[PDB]
Amino acid sequence: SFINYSSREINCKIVYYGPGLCGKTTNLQYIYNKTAAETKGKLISLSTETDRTLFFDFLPLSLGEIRGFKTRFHLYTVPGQVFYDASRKLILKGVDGVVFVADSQIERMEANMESLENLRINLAEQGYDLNKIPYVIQYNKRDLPNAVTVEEMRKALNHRNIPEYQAVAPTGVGVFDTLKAVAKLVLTELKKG
Ligand SMILES: Nc1nc2c(ncn2[C@@H]2O[C@H](COP(=O)(O)OP(=O)(O)OP(O)(O)=S)[C@@H](O)[C@H]2O)c(=O)[nH]1
Ligand SMILES: [Mg+2]
Repeated sequence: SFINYSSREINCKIVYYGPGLCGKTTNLQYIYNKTAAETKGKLISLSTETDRTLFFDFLPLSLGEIRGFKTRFHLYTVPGQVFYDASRKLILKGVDGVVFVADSQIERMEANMESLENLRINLAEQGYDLNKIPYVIQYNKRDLPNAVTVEEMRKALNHRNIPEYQAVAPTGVGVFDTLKAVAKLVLTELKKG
């Protein structure tokens, strides 16, 4: 987080992580579409001249408040396909909370596990610890006939029983619940230290 004690402004960063095509961008699109105009900024895509179609997303929002400050949450996604580790590492810098978006399709379980381990490693490689940071897991794509059962998703991907939400990101199932859960965890940490 960045706290400016003179201007009384706090900026928090939430990163949506997970394997290729798992639903990260779709989460932010639904959040943008369904949030009141007065509490959201603009959802934008970003890429660079070096790889102009390697897109990730940025969306600023007003969620909860810390008394005596203006607090804004900046939501980011990452490029989840395996090759793009360097991009994921750039985006994770300064993260305050993480949402791991798992693709419930059975064919994508290995990719879910690879991406979750990559999250843990990348957090360690910038001095963070996944076990301590505000962190919520989303089991997305619950609508698909090849989705793994929720119990099996939990046993495979949520060994520490952190908060978990079923989702269908394009229709909004679970999307705001996931966001509000991680944002509350981040705010609680701000109020602590
Ligand atoms: N059936 C179904 N399709 C979904 C769901 N969530 C996302 N999708 C679809 O999956 C595809 C990829 O979603 P997207 O949100 O773009 O992935 P991403 O995680 O951002 O992917 P990347 O940028 O790391 S490669 C899209 O076609 C989107 O509509 C879901 O819950 N159910
Ligand atoms: Mg995307």
